This record gives sequence, C-alpha cells and structure tokens, in this order.
Amino acid sequence: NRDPASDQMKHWKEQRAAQKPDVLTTGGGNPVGDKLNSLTVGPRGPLLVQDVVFTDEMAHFDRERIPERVVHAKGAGAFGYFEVTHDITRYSKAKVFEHIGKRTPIAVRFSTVAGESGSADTVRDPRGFAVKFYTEDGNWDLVGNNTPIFFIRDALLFPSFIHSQKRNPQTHLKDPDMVWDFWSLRPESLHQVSFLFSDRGIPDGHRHMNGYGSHTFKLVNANGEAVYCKFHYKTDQGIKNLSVEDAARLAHEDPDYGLRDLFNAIATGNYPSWTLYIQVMTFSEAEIFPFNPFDLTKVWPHGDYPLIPVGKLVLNRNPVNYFAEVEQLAFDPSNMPPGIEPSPDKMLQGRLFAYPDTHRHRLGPNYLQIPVNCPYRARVANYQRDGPMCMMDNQGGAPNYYPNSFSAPEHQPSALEHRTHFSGDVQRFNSANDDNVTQVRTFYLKVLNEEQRKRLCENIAGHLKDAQLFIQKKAVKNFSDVHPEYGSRIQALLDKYNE
Amino acid sequence: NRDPASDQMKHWKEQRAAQKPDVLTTGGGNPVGDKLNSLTVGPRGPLLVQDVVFTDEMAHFDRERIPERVVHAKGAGAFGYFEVTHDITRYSKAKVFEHIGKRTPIAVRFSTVAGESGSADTVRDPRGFAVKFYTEDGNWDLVGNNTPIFFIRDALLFPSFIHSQKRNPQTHLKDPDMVWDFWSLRPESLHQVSFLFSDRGIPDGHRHMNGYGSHTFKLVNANGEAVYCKFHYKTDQGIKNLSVEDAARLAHEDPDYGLRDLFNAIATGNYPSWTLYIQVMTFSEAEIFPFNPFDLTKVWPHGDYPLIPVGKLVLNRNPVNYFAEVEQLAFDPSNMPPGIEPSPDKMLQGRLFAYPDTHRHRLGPNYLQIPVNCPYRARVANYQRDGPMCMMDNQGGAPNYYPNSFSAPEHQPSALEHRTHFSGDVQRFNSANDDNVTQVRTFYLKVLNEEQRKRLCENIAGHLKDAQLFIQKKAVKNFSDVHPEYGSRIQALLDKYNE
Amino acid sequence: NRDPASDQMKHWKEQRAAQKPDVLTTGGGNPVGDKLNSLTVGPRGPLLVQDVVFTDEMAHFDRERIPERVVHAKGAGAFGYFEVTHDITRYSKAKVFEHIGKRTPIAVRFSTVAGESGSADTVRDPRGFAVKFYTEDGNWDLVGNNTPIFFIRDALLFPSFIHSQKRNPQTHLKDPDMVWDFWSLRPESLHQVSFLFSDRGIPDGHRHMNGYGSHTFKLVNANGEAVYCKFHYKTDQGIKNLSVEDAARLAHEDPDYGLRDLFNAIATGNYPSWTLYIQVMTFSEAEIFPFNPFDLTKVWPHGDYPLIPVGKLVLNRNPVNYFAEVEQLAFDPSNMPPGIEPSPDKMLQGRLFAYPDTHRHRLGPNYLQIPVNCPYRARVANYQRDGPMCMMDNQGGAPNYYPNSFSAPEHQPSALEHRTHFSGDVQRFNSANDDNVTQVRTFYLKVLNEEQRKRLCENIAGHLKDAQLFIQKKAVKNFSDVHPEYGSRIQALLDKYNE
Amino acid sequence: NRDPASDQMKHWKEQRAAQKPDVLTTGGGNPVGDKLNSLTVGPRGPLLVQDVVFTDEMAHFDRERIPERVVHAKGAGAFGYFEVTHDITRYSKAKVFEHIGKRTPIAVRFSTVAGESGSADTVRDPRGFAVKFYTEDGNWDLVGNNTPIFFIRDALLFPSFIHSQKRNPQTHLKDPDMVWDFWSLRPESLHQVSFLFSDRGIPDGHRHMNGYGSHTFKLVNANGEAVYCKFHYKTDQGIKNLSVEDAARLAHEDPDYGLRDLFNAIATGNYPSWTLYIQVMTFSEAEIFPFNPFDLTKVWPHGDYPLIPVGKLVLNRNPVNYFAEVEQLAFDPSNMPPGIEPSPDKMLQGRLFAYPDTHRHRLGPNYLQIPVNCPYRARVANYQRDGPMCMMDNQGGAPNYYPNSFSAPEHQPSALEHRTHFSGDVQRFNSANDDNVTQVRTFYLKVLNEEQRKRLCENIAGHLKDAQLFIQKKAVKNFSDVHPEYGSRIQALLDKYNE
Ligand code: HEM
Ligand SMILES: [N]
Ligand SMILES: [N]
Ligand SMILES: [N]
Ligand SMILES: [N]
Repeated sequence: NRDPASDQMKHWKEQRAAQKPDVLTTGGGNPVGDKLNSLTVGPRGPLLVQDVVFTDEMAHFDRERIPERVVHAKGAGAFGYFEVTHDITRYSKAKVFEHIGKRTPIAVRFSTVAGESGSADTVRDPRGFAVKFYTEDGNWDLVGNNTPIFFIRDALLFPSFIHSQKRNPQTHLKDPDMVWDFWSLRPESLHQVSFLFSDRGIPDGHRHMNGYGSHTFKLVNANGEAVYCKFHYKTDQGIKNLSVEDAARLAHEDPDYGLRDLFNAIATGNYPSWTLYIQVMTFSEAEIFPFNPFDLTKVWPHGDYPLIPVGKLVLNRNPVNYFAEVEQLAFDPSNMPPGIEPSPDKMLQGRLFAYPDTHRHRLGPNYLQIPVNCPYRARVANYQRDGPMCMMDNQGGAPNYYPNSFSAPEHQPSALEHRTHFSGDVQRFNSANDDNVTQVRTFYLKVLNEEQRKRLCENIAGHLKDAQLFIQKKAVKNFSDVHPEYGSRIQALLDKYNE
Repeated sequence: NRDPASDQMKHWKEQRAAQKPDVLTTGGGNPVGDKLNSLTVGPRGPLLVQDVVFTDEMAHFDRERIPERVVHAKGAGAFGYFEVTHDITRYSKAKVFEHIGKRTPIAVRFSTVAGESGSADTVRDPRGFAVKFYTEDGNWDLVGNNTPIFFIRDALLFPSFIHSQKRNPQTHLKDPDMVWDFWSLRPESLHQVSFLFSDRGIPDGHRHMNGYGSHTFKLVNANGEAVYCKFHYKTDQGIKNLSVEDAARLAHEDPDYGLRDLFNAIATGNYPSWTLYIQVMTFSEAEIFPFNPFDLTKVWPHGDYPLIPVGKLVLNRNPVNYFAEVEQLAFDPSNMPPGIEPSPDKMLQGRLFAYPDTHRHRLGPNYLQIPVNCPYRARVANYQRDGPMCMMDNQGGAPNYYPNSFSAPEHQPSALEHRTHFSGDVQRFNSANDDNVTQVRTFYLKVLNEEQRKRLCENIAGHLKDAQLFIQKKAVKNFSDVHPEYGSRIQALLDKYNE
Repeated sequence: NRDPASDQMKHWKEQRAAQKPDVLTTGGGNPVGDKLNSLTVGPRGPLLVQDVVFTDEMAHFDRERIPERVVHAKGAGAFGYFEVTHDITRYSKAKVFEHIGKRTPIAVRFSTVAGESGSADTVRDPRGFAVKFYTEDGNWDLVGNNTPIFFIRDALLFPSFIHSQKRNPQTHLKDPDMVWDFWSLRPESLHQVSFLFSDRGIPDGHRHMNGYGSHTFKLVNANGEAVYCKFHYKTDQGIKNLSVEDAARLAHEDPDYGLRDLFNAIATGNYPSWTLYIQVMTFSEAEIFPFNPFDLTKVWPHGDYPLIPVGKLVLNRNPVNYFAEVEQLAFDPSNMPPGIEPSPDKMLQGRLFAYPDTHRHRLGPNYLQIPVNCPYRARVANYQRDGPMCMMDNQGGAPNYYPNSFSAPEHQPSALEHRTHFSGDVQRFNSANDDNVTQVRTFYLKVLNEEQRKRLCENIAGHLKDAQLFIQKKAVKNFSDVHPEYGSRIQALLDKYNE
Repeated sequence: NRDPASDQMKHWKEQRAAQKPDVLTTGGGNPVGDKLNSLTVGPRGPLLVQDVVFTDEMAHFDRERIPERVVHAKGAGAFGYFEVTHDITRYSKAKVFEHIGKRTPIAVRFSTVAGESGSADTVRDPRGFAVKFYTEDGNWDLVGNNTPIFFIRDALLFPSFIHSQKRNPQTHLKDPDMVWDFWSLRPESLHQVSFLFSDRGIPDGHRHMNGYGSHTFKLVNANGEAVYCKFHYKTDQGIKNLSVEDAARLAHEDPDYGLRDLFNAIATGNYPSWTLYIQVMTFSEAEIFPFNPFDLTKVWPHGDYPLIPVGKLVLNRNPVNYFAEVEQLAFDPSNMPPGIEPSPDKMLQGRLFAYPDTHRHRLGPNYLQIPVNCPYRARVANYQRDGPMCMMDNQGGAPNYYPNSFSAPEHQPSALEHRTHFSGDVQRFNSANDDNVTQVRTFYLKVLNEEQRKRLCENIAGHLKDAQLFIQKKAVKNFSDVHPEYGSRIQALLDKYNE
C-alpha cells in the first residue's frame, strides 16, 4: 500500500465493493451499448452522424476546459470549519463571531501566483490563502496571502505588475528585464520584495505558512461603533520553508508537492490548523499612525498593535472532485456580512470590483449558483433573475421588482453600512512617494538575522543578475536607499555574477 | 377577479399568507440595508465602488439575456404526463411503452418559427410542438411540428430556408423576394407551402392543433425486429383555426395569445390532451413505397398505413418560472432511448447533430444539467467531466477513463443499435427532383374543398404579390405543375393585385 | 418600382452587373462541390461525419444568435456626421468642438425600450437615440433618449423598473399590476409617465423626435474651468407623432415601420438631421437651483437656461449589414473625451458601469475591436492584452507593463479630469422624496393644452384600468398630488372602464 | 548583449528610433491623464465608480484568459513557407502541389500533450507538429505528431485515454494506476508506447524531430483517380533527443526550453526545415495489405511503400505576439482542399468533428475570422452569417440563402469529393484485437538496437513501478506478448523496484 492520494481509485473501488457498476449512459441518460467502438458502415467504412454516443461524449470532452484564474492559477483546496475561541463582539457584530465555540463551515484554496495551471508548487512566489466562511449572514470571503503586505499600493498598477511577473508578450518566456524594470521603477515594492526573497519565499507546502488578510479592514459592533483591523491566521504546525535547492528538485520530481502534501495530511487525520487573530486600530489611532494605515505596503507593528485571539481554522475534509469543488471555487473580497467592511485601502477598493467581475467571465454570470460558491447557510432572496445556466427555480414566480405590494423580499436597515465622513478633492492623488523604505529597513535589520540576510541577498542577486545593467543599477540604488549594506551586499554578488 | 394569468402576483402573495417577507440579500447571501438608495459621498456626491450591493445587482441585470433559439424563438411551455393506453410492444421495446397504464412525465414547448422573442403568436407559420419524455432509459425528445411534412428534404438547405424566411441582411426587414425566390427555386416545398397557406397555417392557440414527429423513425422490439414508423399526436380539443382577420387583430391586441390561452386553460383545470398514434411500415413495404419513404416532403397515406393508438399526452402543470423551465428548455432529436431509432431521412440525420450543437452554444456545454433538461428519471453515469458551470458533484471521484479495473460504469449490450444494411457509393445524391407535385395534387384536390382552395390561393397571392414579377411567374409555374387551376387561380389574383 | 428597402437584393444584383458569382466555400476557404445535397452511402443511406461542408455550415447557423440588448432590444441604425456650426470652446475643449465646420463621423441607433427583438416599432415607449462620435480623442458616446428626463433618480431602482416594464416571471405576459404597482409606489416617475402617455409617447418613426442627453454633464475648457450642461438635439424634420389608432394598425401591418422609414429616407437622399444645442449652468447656479440639478426627473427651465447652438447631426448612410453594424453597436456613456465629463447624477453614475459591463457579456470582452465599435479616428495604445477573439496584432511585442523603461505608451497630464470638491458622510441618502410633483404640474398645465390633457388621461386610464383597484387608487392619488384635476379626470375614466 | 529572446524588449525599444511614445488611452481611445493613481475623494478616501480608466483596464485584465487547449496545451509556434521541390501531380491535384517552386505560406505549432499551459517542455510525451498551409483553395491543416502512429485506433477511446494521461479527478495528481490500467487493458497501445518510452520520447527541442500526418489520407488527381497516402516530414536538422537526466534538469532549469530554442534559432537566421515526403498505396494494395491500412497503430513498411519527395517546410518568422498568433492558432484536420481527402481511419473520422467543435468553444463561433486562422490566400464566400464577435462586414448585403436568383456565390462541381463504394451493416465493429503485437515486435527487435532496448525497458519500468502490482502484471503480460524478452527485462526491473 502507498499514500492515500495514490490509492484514490483503489479506495473508491473498495468503498463500493459488492455493488454492481452503474449502467454507462449518454448525457441525456440513454444507456450505451458499446462505448468502445464507433458506429460505421462496415468494419472499414466511414463514421456516421447517427453515432450520437460519440458526438455526445466527444462534444463534452471538447468543452472540458474553462479559463484558468488570471492570477493564482495553480492551487490546492480543502474544507473544514472555523471555530470561535475568543470573544471579539466588542469590535464586530458579525454572526460568524457571535459566541465562543460557534462553528462555521469554511472552504480554503492555497496557490502560487504567476505560474499557469501546469506550473510547479515549490517555486519562489507569494502564496494565496483564501478562506470562504459560509455564514448565516451570507458568505464572507477572506481572500488573503501568506504575507501581511503587497508589492504595490494602488490597483491601477496591478495589471502591469502581474504582466511583468508573467510571460513576455512575444517570446512567451519569463523575462527578468520585465520583472526588475517594474520593481526598480516602483520602489514601493521593496518591502514585499524583501519578504518574497527571504526564506518565507518558498513555504514547505501550504500547511507551514501563515495567512493574512493583508489589507486594513473595518469592524462594526452592535452599537454602531467601528474600528479598523488586520486579520492574521498563524499556522499551528509551525513555519517551515524549503531550501532553494530542495525546491528546485521538487519542482521537477513533484510539481504538485503542495497538492499531495495537503491531501495526505487530511487523509491521514493530520488536520492542519491556524489560529485567527486581529489587530485593532481605533479611528483616532489611524489618524496618527506613522504611515498611511491603509497603505498595503505597510504592516502594523505588533508592539503597538498586539494580536487579539479570535478562533481556529481547521481543514478536515478533502475535495471529492477537484474541478467542481476547487477549480470552480470563487472568492470575492466584496462578500462581507454585516459587522465587517472595507477600509479606504486603494488596493482593497479595486478588489471589491475585480473578483466578482473576473468570476462572471471565468465561471459564468451565475457562478454563485455553483454548489461550492452558494451561500448555503443563508437564504438568498432578491430581485435578480435569469442569466445563462440558470439553476434551481430562479426564485419561481416571486414578484421581480422592488418595491412592490406583493410581499416579496425586503431590505433590513440593521444591515446598513457604517457611516464614515469623507472630505476632499476628487482627484488622482500620487501615492508613489509614501515612504518606501522605513519598514523595509526594520525588516532587513531587525526582523531578519545575519544568516537570512545573506540568503536574501543571494536570492535577489541570483535573479536580478539576468536583467540589463542599467536595471541592476536602479534596483541596487533602491536597495541602498533601504540600507547601504543591503544594496552593497547585492552589488558585490552582482559584480561576481557579471563575471 | 380576472383570468388566472392576470392574477399571478395576487395569487403568489395570497399563497404567502401571513408569512413574513424574506430578507433581501446580495447574490452572496449578505443582507441588504437599503436597496433603493446608492452609496455616495454626500447627498449630491459621486457613486462609490464600495457600493457592492449596486454592482452585484446591476452586474446580474447586465447578464440576464441569453441568445434566443435560432428558430422557434417565440413560444410557450407546460408540463404533464404521457400514459400508455395500448400495447405496441410488438413494435418497440422502449420502456416508455412498457405497459398499459404506464405514466411518464413530459415537458412540452409550443412555438412559431421565424419570429423573434418579441413577435406575435397569431401569425401564419408552422408551429413547433416538442415533447420531452423523462424515461427510465433517459430522455426521449420527440421534437415535432403541427405538420407531418416540411418544406425541404435535405439539411444542407435548412440554413438557407430559415434565412429566406427571416430578415433581409441589410434592411432587417421581412423580404417577400427572399421568401418566394427560395420557394420558387425549390419546388419540393409545394406540399408544406400548400399546408401553410391553408386554414391550418394559423391555429387557434396551441391546444387546437395536431402534433407530428414528421420524420419516419425506426422502432425495434425485444426480438431485434425493426419496422419504420410515423408519430402522430392528435388534439383531443379538436382542430380550430383563426381567420386571417382575427389573427391580424390578435397580433396587436395580444401578441401573446397562445401563451395566455395555454396558461389559463391549465390554471382553470381545462387540461389539454392529445392522443398519440403511430403508422407502421415494414422494411419490405418501404422498399416498394411509391416515393422515398424517408422523404420529409411526403406523408404515408392512412388508407395504406392506418393509425395505431398508443397513448395520451396531458398537460396539467404550468411552469413556475418561465425563463428557467421554458426558455432554457432543450430538446434533442438525438435523445432516443433503446427501442426508438432514426431512419435514413437526410433531414432527420442532420437534426441529430444540430440541436445538441446549438444547445451547447445557446445554453452552455453543461445544458443537460439545467433542471428542466436533466434526465431525472434515469441515472446519468459516464466518463464525461468538467466543463463550465459544472453542477452537482461532477460524478465525484469515480474513475474517469473506460475501460478501467475499478468498477466504474459499464456499457450495456442490450442497448446496442439495430443492424441495418446499406450499400452504395459515398456521394451527394441529388434529391431535388424527387416528385414534388403528386401528393400536393392530392392535398389540393382531395384534402381541401372548394372554399378552402379559394382561401388557399387568396392567402398565397396576398403574400406572393409583393415579390418581383419574375419570381411570381416561376412561383405560379410550380403551382401549375401541381394543377393547372392551382396556378391559374393564383395568377388571376396576382393580376388583380398588380393592378 | 417599389421602395428602395424592398429592392435591396435587386440593387445588389444590379450592382454586381456582368460580374459572375464568386465560388461558394466553407468557412476555411475550401471550395464546395455541391452545397445542396448531403454526403451519404447510397441515395437512401446514412449521413456521414465526413460531410464537413454540412457540419461547417450548420455549426455556424447554430451559433448565429447573441443575447439581445437587455433593454432597447428593438432598433434601427444609420451613419453620418456631426458638423460644428457654433463656437462653444469657452465651455468645452473637446476636440470634437474644436472649430466651426469641423466634421466628425457618427453612428446612431434608435430604439424602443421594453419590447424584444421581434416586437413592433410603433408602440408607446420611450425611444433610445444613441450617438457615437468617432473623435480624435477617442469615441464619445452620447447615449440619449427622446425625452429629457427619466422615471427614476437612483440606479438601484433601474433593474426593478425594467422588470416591471417587461414580462411576468411566471406567465411571460405583460403585467399591468407590475407596471402600475411600481409606478404608484415610486411617485418620482410622474414626470416621465406624463410625457410617456402624452402624444410624444409614440413618435412617427425616428426622424420626427428630439434627442436628449437627459443627464446633466460637465464641460471643461482649456483653462481648466468647468460648467454643467445638458445636451439637446432637436429634429430638423419637426416633431410628429402617431395617433393611438394608427400606431396600433402599424403594429401588425408593419412592426418594422421605424426601420423601413429610416432606411428609405436615407436611400432616397432625404437625409434626416438634428440641431445640437446645450444648456449651461455654472457651479454657482447649481448650488442655487430650486431642485437637485443632478436629478434626472427634472429639466432645466429654458427661460433661465437658454438653448445654445453647437452643431448639426446628419444621417446620410444606411448600414450595409445590419447584424455587423447595428446589432453589434455598443454605446458606453463612460466613453467621454477630454473636455466632457460626468456629473454627480446618481443615474448617470450607475450607467458609467453598466454599459461596458453588459457589452462584455452581450458581445464579448474584446467588443471594442468590432469594427463599428472601434475608435478608428484615434490611436488605441495601452497595456491591455489578450482576451477571447483577440483581433489585429494585440499591440504586437510592445512592453505590456507600465511604467517601463522601453518607450511604450505614456499617459498625458493634459487629459487629467477636472478636480471638484466633495464633502459629507458616506451613506445611502434617500432621494425618494426630492419633489415629485412641482415640474409635473407645469408640464400638465403649461406644456400641454386642453385637448392634449384629454388624451393624456385617456391613454393613462386605458392602461391603468387593467391593474387591481388598490393599485388604481394609489396611482390616482399620485396624479391628484400633481393636480386634483389630473387625478379626477383619470378616475372618471377608470370608473367608466371598471364598468 | 544576450540571446535574442532575452533582448526582446531592448530590441523593440531601439527599433522605434527616437520616436515619441504613443499616447496611452482607454480601450475606447480616450487619452489617459494618470494611469498610476486611482480617482478617490481625498488622499485617503474611497475609490469612485467615476474612475472609468481603472474599470476599463481592470475589466479587460479580468478577461485576458481563455480556456487552454483540452490537449497539447503547452506549445510554441512559428511561421514560414512550404515549397514544392518535386512533381506529385499524378497523385494529387491540390493547388498546393501545382508546380515545382510553388510556395505556400505556413503556420506551425509544436507542443507536448498531457501537461497544462504552465508545464515543462522537456518531458516524456508525444509531440504535436501541426502545419497550416494557406492555399488558394482555402487552408489545409496537416495536424500531425512526431510519431507515425498513435495509442488507439477508435476515437471513442480518445477522451478516456487523455483522461488517463492527465490528473486524477479527486487529487488532481498524475496517476500511474490510471495511466497503466488503461494501457494494460488496451494493448493496441503497445506500438506507440514502445516509441514513446524509447529515446524518441524526449526530443531535443522542436527542430530535432520528424513530423507525421500519421493517418492514411486520400489523394485525388485531375483525372479523378485516387490513391491512399501517408505524409512524412523529416527534420533537416537531424534527429536529436535529450537524456532522461538532462530533460529532468531542464524541466526545472528552463520549463520553456522548446519555446526559447525555436525562437532563438529563427532570430539568429538558423531557420529549421523539414523535407515532406508521401507514401502511396493503391486501392488495390489496400485490399490486400496484411493489416488494416487505416489502423492508426500501424505503419506502412518503407520497403513496400517508399518515401516520395514532395517539398520543403521552412520556418523563418517568429510570432510578434504569442497570444494572438500562437495561443489562438486553430488547426482543423477537416480543412482539406480539393485533391486531399480523408480515409476511413476511425480516428481521423472522429477528428473531422472534434477540432472545429472545440475551437468554437475555446476561441469562439467565428474563430476562423481571427487573423492567424483566416484563409487569407483564399476568397471566403458563402451563406454563413452573424455569430458573436462578427468581424469584417459579415459579407455585407449579399443574398444570404442558396439557391437564389441574385448572383450570390455558387458551388463548383469540380470540387466534388472522390466517390468510394461501401457495403456493410451500420454497426459498432470491434477493432480492439486487430493485431496488437506484430509490428511492435519488429520495432523492438529490428528497429531498435540493444542499447536503446535497454533504455526502453528502464524508462517503462521506471514509470510502471508506481502502479499497483496487478496492473504491473497485466502490463508485463502484454509486453511479453510482443516478445518474451520484452516483458522479461521489464519484470526484472520491476522486481528490483518493488524491493
Ligand atoms: C441607471 C440607469 C440606467 C442603466 C443602469 C441603464 C442600462 C442599460 C443597459 C444595460 C442597456 C443595454 C446596452 C447594450 O446591451 O448595448 C441600455 C441601453 C440603452 N439605454 Fe440605458 N440605462 C439606464 C438609463 C438610461 C437613460 C436615462 C437613458 C437615456 C438618457 C438610456 C438610454 C439607453 C439607450 C439609448 C440604450 C440603447 C443603446 C443602443 O442603441 O445600443 N438608458 N441601458
Ligand atoms: N492577486
Ligand atoms: N426547425
Ligand atoms: N436604458
Ligand atoms: N490529440
């Protein structure tokens, strides 16, 4: 016997023992007589249109693929539950946090970022760590990453950043010039770049990394009082990373290392868990925070904003069919129940639009009707109707316009969003110069130790060496701005590489 | 009180009784605080991206429409059952005919042909009468019309015929030149044209017309013996047509006369029914039939092939949501259970491909998963997987390749198709000159009487008069070939029209 | 002969002259031997998969349809130019107004609102009048209607309104209860409802109605100074409407009356034209305006805001292929060149999102690449790439990320939007009670005379009579609020109808 | 100065002289003022819907992806020409072979089979080698592989085979049980499996492998005489393969080795070329051939059917934009011009349907209108119209029905297909046992030498060892059926592996 993953079919057959195999049918339910030989006129004659068994099956095979995610295409999923362990109702009225011990089903998908569906798991890249909470007040999607920060602070640079990280438009090859030209021209990326090229750049699977909402969010309590927060979910199995050489080897020996590791852990009862925490910042504190508290390239120092325990995230169930339950999973940051709201973070603001938008394209207009995406713990009732692939009863014969005098769904004022006051000129404010080095300097000098600082520079140099000289110069210049020793170490390695 | 249809919302509300209205939510299940006022900065300020209630609802509104059927776009639907009244098991082993008293759920859609979704019901045009039988051996779709024949006998002319019956590619207007240039060039259309311009061209709603499979099909019994057949389902409400005047009036007074009539009939308990019969022709008789027995422009004389009773079709349930149960309804002639097979009819052969093909486009790759199209009386099990908008569990973790040693679905020999022999060259055999007038003459002289022929010619002339003279000449010539008087009577009317 | 539209093919044929017919080919360009007879084994044998001429043609026929517009599905289009006649550069720097005599090609689509693609042209309903200006600074889409106002003032009520104006979700029938329950519950609709049921409710074709931008927009001059404006394009052919009796007759006699009328006018050289004017309101006046100047249910009194001439719109070219040039036409209000910007109008704000969004669904992600939608008078250069049905060269091998050090496209600071200041809480401000009767009373008393008021009430009562009594009561109450006589006259008619 | 691929942007930059970069615009051609900062209310305020620069760009980014090819997803493309070097007009009248020296432009795509878009190039797998010839008689797509044979001989097993070669439906991992259970149950796969696991399984890039049409095709000359044939295009660069070790290293060192290799070869003027040959078998010989001449698992012995020189295939132009010219490339085996036709090969017959079918899905209904797929050397003229994303003029106002009296396109009888006679019952004839070992034995003992036989078995055992013992057993029995020593050697290796 081998690992559970390897024995998937062996186990399927066993848990069905004795049962006679089902009758093979066409999509329309018609039994098939012989699905191994085509219908022709004579043994060596032409294929007939009358062979509807062939066409029915072949037409579906021809339509199996859907567009992969534009970003985070390579991933793994699992299911489990969220359990409240601490009371934070003084900050949020969200039903999901209602009482200690309360359980809410969750769906989770882990992923890399730049690689396509056939890429390797063990490569340097941030890691997606999305969590869907099926709450009574609808779904709450906490679409986080394995890092508290990100490369940029304005959504307008996101398509460009992603493009720079992917393939050259003409050669279809990874392009270090594209990667470093963008990063060198946008130094705000220094913080996450430093994290990315540190040991945390290649987690040992998905179970040995933390998750973060990254963005500053807003929590509102029953009294209508609001505070800003940060979500953190630390791994209970400990942080563990793969060395550059081990990652390269696994890259070809098992491009699906993360998928396999997660499935086997769950299959053997070694359920991975994370502890969910929040950092809280009052509106007054946000007004005096040393940096823009809504700047995604900044963290909230733990010393000034301690982590507050909330609950546990446990994954105890593997997908039964990957395509249906994982490939089709759709997380929308805009999916927020009462008690949880967005902050002015320019990046988060852009995401409120982007995810539902790309989902309507990738999956379809009615993607929220796909089982794994349906808020099955809530009661969906509204005035939306039709659309392609309309499932269920499409809300039957219920009045389809609001307001109406026929007892159809009514809005609930208690669900009204928290009112914040805003004043200012409507314009495109430049945020390109919002302190790009201070916290980066702290990370390099205080967070990292000597051994990791060494690896960090070697990691950066090893990749940056392939960019043109003028690009290497600008990049080094930015690293020197963070700390002269930082840029100096990289330059020395670069000089050597440039042989 | 008014008609049941008019009180649709009134009844829905009364049905709700004192039950409190559901909470209005977003597609993601999040309760909505105020869905009547957008989120802005100040009462006269800009709209915020942060208003995800607006975007969620509007995005779905923006995607409500799907392509209408390329033909038969305007229609009505209802549900009910099929009941076997006689034993025809000597001809077919199909489970749907298994035993007297046997009940099978059915779905039916009635429709016109050329008009778009907003067109009128009471216009001259054939009428679609498609019946979906949800059997244990999968769905059987008998996609019939209100006529036993059709305008052409080879599928390659179908797109052109439909094009000629629709809008001019430049002006987007109905075009008499297109309609009659095609018909005058393809005389095989004389039989159905004669039927179309007779009183039968405009039935009084959908309950007062017959249904026909039109094509010759093949039935196979338990002993493997086969016979060719024709399906006929006659209205138990009696044939009833609308005069040209009444139809024209209803066209603007009630473009949805057929829809309203059917819904009210069922709503008031006046369930419409049809008696299903079959005509049987042995392979020996097919060999000596005076015409090509598989020629869609020919009927099988009842005197030689009597109608044999089989059962009854009853519609006793209105759809609850039109879009979900009717607009998304998909009938595939290729959906035939064991015991029912296609004949060599070139037209039928072509339809075997066209319907599932257009359905994958109009509805989606997984259209057979839409509730109303699912063969819910059968167990769908096969090696097909994925595709956009994949519902249910996508057959879970079952082995997805055949053959396999893991107990997955197996084909069933008993479901093998009947063996028919064919010999000949592979070529495009011309059928354009396959007797286009004989049966038309019988129809004109025997089936119709004097007053009916008079109206027939008046109806033809009234439309043909708008076509160019050279087209009128050729058209009249064809009618003259059927019978000198047929043509002369039309020419006289034409001369009058052309002043 | 007959009208030019009827002779479309005749002319095409004559245009062909002595030229011989081209060779008929498959979509792949392969010459076809016989496209009138299918490939079979023997004259009465099975159809072969090998008949790829059949499949190629049928598969395309099966995919001819695309979803119709969610609203304004029934329409007609034409092309021509816009010519500046007056200098308004003091208000707007838009290149399209650059200098007197300057011409800019335009595309226009006229339409009804509620009816589907097969509905009749001459029915009571607003009329769409969209104009696309192909300017050097990109396309400017002025998506107007034949009315200066609308039924609602917040986009959140739009989907509901449209739903109430269309078919009952269960019966698929027009529903007076839906129509009037909505209007009676939303009194802000009184203004446009009065206009709709007035004689203007049914224009005589598209050439005899005015066009309006409806919304308040913003104009910005070269000095960066801004003013608010309203766009008005009055018909030079003069206002002309159809009586209720004539409209009903044309509804069945010629449902495409509007299409035909326009095509023939242009085909005979009787090019229809409109004079473009604008009303200008300074920001100072906007703050003093007695009503919300951004309220779509309000007009700007001509006495206080005189119509200022700008130019002329001329339609002198019919479409060659309707589907390609008209059905695929896409107008996005968000398509505004420098010099023209939106106002805070809550309705306009919503439209900024809805159109490009619905277009990505109805047509496709790359719909701006469809010839008629391409901004061919400008140079499209950006960092957008790929997507389905990607035409041209997809911008070749140009750097696809911004910023970059490789000379790819750069933004132009001069195109920056005008900066306005806004202050206030972020909330859903209720606008349901923003004076719903004042201007409606002036319309009823001044704009209309006695005979018109007579018809207005007859048309209203003629439709409202079919709604339930409790709905009739609410509606009348609203009319009475406008003017006691308005309501009492309708009630008198209703009492008679409810005979 | 690096390799040409790496300097793609550097070169794009310098080829624009000192030209001012283009103005960055929206998709609608509107100039952008600042595409680096979003529009908000105040420096730290919410994002506005009014920022249509953001939405336009983000919405397109959200739709960049299209489904990857269901198979052969990972590939590289290039363009060039085909030049006739010898006269084979006595066999085929195809215009592409008209006269010595005649050049026809071609498009080519190379690929692996099982791996997704992000997979590695240097892995064991067949190699796709599709060639599109843009001839005057339309496009001719010779969709070949780097092997003259395939694993199966009936299209009904194709979806299953591909499924077995891809990922487990539950774990999403490669599955050796799936791979070998299928192959062991279907020994017809022995021939191609032997080739696949030989050194030819991992070619050194795309330039060092042969191309094959694989299937038996039919050629028809000017006199209507027909012969069967096989296409062979041998590499002029010579056969060269990568060792298992090197391929593994490259798998992670450069997942895009094939892409880069081909691009640089062409960029440096080292244009790769292939010599096209054909084998000819008369209809008489096909009747006596010891195997089914249309059996895809069989080759035609060169000794009895020598290679006949035809012309040269040369690739001398790289794609400018990969997505537009390569990812969107569509090859349809059914695209055959007069002079070239299919044979009864059950696999080929199935492919006649599948490719256009999947293309309508993957790309869109009008995928033949995408530039790279358009038969631009031909004149497309037919009665096909509309469909989503309809480009050009949709054939303008030309009559859209056939036949017609208005001079629209007409079929050309000279393009009629060659007539073959067939006699037989319409049945599903078994081909599972059509000699699965004979040619495999000659390959093993005669085609390979001792050294490569050693490698063959090691490669097989190295993969087979991970499957369950019962599967290994069955697979070994099949190899033993080929030759006792074939199975013996593999079994010895398996024993060593299974400890
Ligand atoms: C918040 C309110 C509104 C929303 C959300 C909205 C939404 C829509 C949508 C989704 C379409 C279909 C577009 C297509 O498929 O091409 C449409 C069409 C149209 N709308 Fe609106 N609309 C609104 C208000 C109005 C108003 C006030 C006007 C006029 C000033 C207007 C004029 C039109 C016209 C003329 C068309 C048809 C354009 C064409 O001919 O292609 N709409 N609208
Ligand atoms: N992302
Ligand atoms: N049809
Ligand atoms: N609209
Ligand atoms: N393939």
